[PDB]
Formats: sequence, structure tokens, C-alpha cells
Amino acid sequence: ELSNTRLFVRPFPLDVQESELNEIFGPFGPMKEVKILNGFAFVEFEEAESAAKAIEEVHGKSFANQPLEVVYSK
Repeated sequence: ELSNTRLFVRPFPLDVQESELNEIFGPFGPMKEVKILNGFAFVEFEEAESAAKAIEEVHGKSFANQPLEVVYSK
């Protein structure tokens, strides 16, 4: 059901941009691509490992005075 390289993030505030995604998901691996839309976010790593990790790393983090959430984007 899950993917090899794709992590779905929660909806970010007015600061919803790739800038934060890179500064956050940066220390994980070579992000093949990134997507930021008002309501939901997505990040595709160039390495399954980097993604599988970021999913268990970013998930449960904090940002914008709110609990972050990331999972394996279908």
C-alpha cells in the first residue's frame, strides 16, 4: 500500500513552503522532489531509506506551535 519514495506531511501555515521542507527534511537524504500545497504537503526522497527514516523521524515533531505528522504517501 505504501510507496518506495514519497512522504505525505500535514498542512502547514502561511509558512508552507519548500524552504522549511528542505531545512527540515534536509538532514535525511537527497530529496528527489518536494511539494507544498495549502492543505497538505509531500516529499519524495531519492532514496527509499531516507524516506522510510524521515517518515519515522519527522512524524511526531513540532512546527508552528503544532505537532507535525508525516507518513508514507500512497
